[PDB]
Amino acid sequence: LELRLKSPVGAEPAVYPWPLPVYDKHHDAAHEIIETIRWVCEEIPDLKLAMENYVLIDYDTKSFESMQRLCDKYNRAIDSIHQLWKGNTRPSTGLLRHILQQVYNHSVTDPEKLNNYEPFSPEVYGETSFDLVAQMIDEIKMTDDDLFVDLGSGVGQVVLQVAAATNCKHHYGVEKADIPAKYAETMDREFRKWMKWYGKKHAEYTLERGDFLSEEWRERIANTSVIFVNNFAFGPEVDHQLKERFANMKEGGRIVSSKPFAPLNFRINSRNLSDIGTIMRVVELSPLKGSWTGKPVSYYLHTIDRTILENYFSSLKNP
Ligand SMILES: COc1ccnc2ccc(N(C)c3c(Cl)cccc3Cl)cc12
Repeated sequence: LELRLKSPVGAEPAVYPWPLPVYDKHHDAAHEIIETIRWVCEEIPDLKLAMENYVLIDYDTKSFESMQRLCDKYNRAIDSIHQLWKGNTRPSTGLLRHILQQVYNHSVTDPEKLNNYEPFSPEVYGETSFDLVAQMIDEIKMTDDDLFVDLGSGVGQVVLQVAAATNCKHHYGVEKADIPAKYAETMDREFRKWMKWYGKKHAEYTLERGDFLSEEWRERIANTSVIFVNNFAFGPEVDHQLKERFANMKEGGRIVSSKPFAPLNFRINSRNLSDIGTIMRVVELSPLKGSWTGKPVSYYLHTIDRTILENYFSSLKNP
């Protein structure tokens, strides 16, 4: 009692047991199967031609025979296409959203175990987070010279999105908490598997368990060109310690966060020379300022710039 979907690129088939798993009250593997077939048909026009027109309209998700017929119709169409071609790019944003949801659904089987009541829960990543990360990727424009680090990466969703979208040398996710770090290990395996199934390319990435405030992570942060950090719930000790880590970054180093690390209107004077604002520019980025119909949300871009401090010293010596 199982359903199989052949890979469009000839990777191992996707195998689902019957009864099909339920993800939540309105989401299940039956809808994941249908949407997977629709995405494959969308980015292979010959498949849309080969597949019989009625198959994706008349289905019963609660009938094994109906779900098996649908799966077999898609599989036969994949075979006809593999016969035609007989005689890896980055995923589109739409496909990437589907891949990340699918990776989460196969990985995080018990979402209760996360103990996350915040609007930044991994359970609701596809809601606003995905769109805001997509907006962030278009705004910061990373290259092969960049190293991306998500400090407090949860189950690794931001890392997986950024690695699928950009050409950074490497993407890192560091998570301290045991439950999301263990789930991140499954997210990693499922992501690599599904990306191979779709025939999609991603950059190199590593999801690791660790404390980003440790001695080891001090030099690592200093050598990072792009830091992503959801610092919304951080206490003053973690905030203070992080600012010390950032103070060792290179000129042009960037930090993307949910709360600014320095005031947006920082003005250097003799009484605030210790403040992180003396060595970084800070800008508020908002998709409502940047065709956005989502949440009225903002994020913050910090850029290491020691000329802020230099100009202050030059202005004292050269009035
Ligand atoms: C449900 O999502 C959100 C709700 C409210 N505000 C938000 C602020 C930022 C954000 N993201 C994805 C993010 C970015 Cl793009 C850069 C750095 C840090 C973060 Cl957490 C998500 C938000």
